[PDB]
Amino acid sequence: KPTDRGQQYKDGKFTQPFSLVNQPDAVGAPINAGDFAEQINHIRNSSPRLYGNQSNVYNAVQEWLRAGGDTRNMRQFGIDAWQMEGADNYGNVQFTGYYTPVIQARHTRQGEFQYPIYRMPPKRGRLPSRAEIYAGALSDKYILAYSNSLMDNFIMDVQGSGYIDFGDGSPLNFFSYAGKNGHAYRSIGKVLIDRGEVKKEDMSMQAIRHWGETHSEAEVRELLEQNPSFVFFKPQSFAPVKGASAVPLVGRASVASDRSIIPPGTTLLAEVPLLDNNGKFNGQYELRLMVALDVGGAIKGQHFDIYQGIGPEAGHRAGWYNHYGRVWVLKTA
Repeated sequence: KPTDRGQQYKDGKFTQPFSLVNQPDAVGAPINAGDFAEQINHIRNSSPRLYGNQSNVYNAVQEWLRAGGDTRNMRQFGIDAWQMEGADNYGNVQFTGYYTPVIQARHTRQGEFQYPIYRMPPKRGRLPSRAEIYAGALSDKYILAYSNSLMDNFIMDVQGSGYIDFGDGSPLNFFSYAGKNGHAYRSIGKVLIDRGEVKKEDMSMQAIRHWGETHSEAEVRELLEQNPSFVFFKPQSFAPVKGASAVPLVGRASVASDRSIIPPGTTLLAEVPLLDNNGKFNGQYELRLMVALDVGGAIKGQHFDIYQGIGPEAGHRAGWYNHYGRVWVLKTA
C-alpha cells in the first residue's frame, strides 16, 4: 500500500468508477476561487455553447464559493460530489502536469546560447537529417534564434510551436509550425524506454525534459540524433494559450482529460499533490477547483493532466512522473 507519491487510503474501497458522497473527505474551501471565476469567464466568452450547457453547475459553484465555499456546505446549493475511484480503487487519481514553456534565446551565438532554431528554407526536395543540421549543414541566414537548451528545442519540435523570450524589454515571441525536413521521425520516448532510462508508464514529454536536465550535452545530442526528423518555424502573432476546446486556459484551474470519461466542461474538485524542488511529493495537498478544457494523446481514463500555466515556475510545479490526489466531479441535482 504505497504512499510515496501522494496516495491515501482514507475513503474505503470503490466498486464503481464514480460514487456519490455526502461530503467530500476534504477540509476547507478551494483556494482558487478567483482563478475559477476567471476560467469560467473565458468559457463564457470563448465557448458560448459549452458555457450554456454547464452554467447550472458553474453558477451553483459560484454561489457556494461566494457564501464561503466550505466543503461542508455544498448540499444547500444543489451540488453533488461524485468521488473518482482513480488508478487503484482507493480514490487516488493519477495526476501529471503540463505547461507552456518559455525558451530563453539570443539573436547571436554567445555564452550558453548555442542551439539554433530555424525558419523554412525554400525547398530542394531533400533537406538534411537532424544530425547533419546539428553539424551545421544549414546556412545561418535561416536562423531565427540561438537558444539556451537543445532538449528545449526538441520539445518545441514535438509541440510544433513555442514561446521565446529574448531577455530584453519586448513581448514574448511566438513561433508556429512551418514545415519538416522530409526524414521520418522516430520516437525518442521509445528509445528511452528500450534502454531502461525511463519506465514505460512514467513516459511523457516532461520525463524526457527531466532526463535531459540530468544528463550532459553530449549524452543529449547522442539521444536526440536517434531521430533524423526536424521541424522549422515561422514568426506568428501571439495568442493566449488555448486548449483543445478553444478556451484560454487558466493555470491550475484547468485540466486535460479523457473525453469519454470527463467530457469537456466538467467541473472538478481536486486535492492536488504538491511537489518538492526535486519533483517529489512533499506531504502537502492543495484543494482547487478546475474545469476539463484540453486533451492529450496519452491522457486516458481517470488520468488528468493539470495545466500549470506559462513559464519555469509552472514548469517546476508540473513535475515529471505520476502523483496522486483525490477528485470529486461536481454535478447539479
